[PDB]
Amino acid sequence: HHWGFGKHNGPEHWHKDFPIAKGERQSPVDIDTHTAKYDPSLKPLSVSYDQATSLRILNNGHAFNVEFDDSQDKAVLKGGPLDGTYRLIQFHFHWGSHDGQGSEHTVDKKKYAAELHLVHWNTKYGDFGKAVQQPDGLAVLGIFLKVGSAKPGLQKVVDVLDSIKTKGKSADFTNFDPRGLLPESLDYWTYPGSLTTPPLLECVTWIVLKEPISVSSEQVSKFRKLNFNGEGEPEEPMVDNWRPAQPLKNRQIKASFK
Ligand SMILES: [Cl-]
Ligand SMILES: [Zn+2]
Repeated sequence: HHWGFGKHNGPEHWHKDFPIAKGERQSPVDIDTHTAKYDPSLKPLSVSYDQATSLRILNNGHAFNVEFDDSQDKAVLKGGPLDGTYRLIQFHFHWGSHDGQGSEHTVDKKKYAAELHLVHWNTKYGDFGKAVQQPDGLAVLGIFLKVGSAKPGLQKVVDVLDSIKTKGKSADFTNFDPRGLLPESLDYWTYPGSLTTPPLLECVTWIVLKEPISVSSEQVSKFRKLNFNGEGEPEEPMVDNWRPAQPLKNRQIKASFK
């Protein structure tokens, strides 16, 4: 595809192939903590990843995805703002060219070093491809990464990246437990939004955790050693694969806390 993260095909250009890029429910957004409103209707998140079955990790040319067997009916996100049950299909990250940027969501304009997205689809639509065509099709759990102590549960991910350095490379990645990527608190903000890469479909209930996970400088530096390009082609480090905050328009960000 033509789209990427370059000066001539990056986020500012996506609207030409995907006009929904200038839509009413685009993601990510800045979360203004002044105005985000606490909503007591909001239930605790239920994240059930004990039966989550990871399969493989793939460099797709703009990030790396860890893919799951989404036939596992117990590997589910539910509760919080959601009706029904959502199955984990993949996770990936967004990160920067340095520690001071990389997240897609911001909090009072603050950018984090990276952001993790755990992507789930609504079982009522049968599969992912059908779910993304519906406003309540996906639930994406977003988790900020900041630099400090190391996150032990991330280490298997960062250590495998050397073997998937270029576009198209993959590695077996079984027995990875995504519970090791979760912070202590499941306090969250939620709002209706979109995929943050093309096709940018407005099909996502976003659930963004308030508490970042801490990862070490070295862990996040390994992300930046990946390449956008395929093998044999001219080296281009995979960095700044984040879409900037988009207009909130007529949406309300709700907080599950305070
Ligand atoms: Cl490391
Ligand atoms: Zn993402």
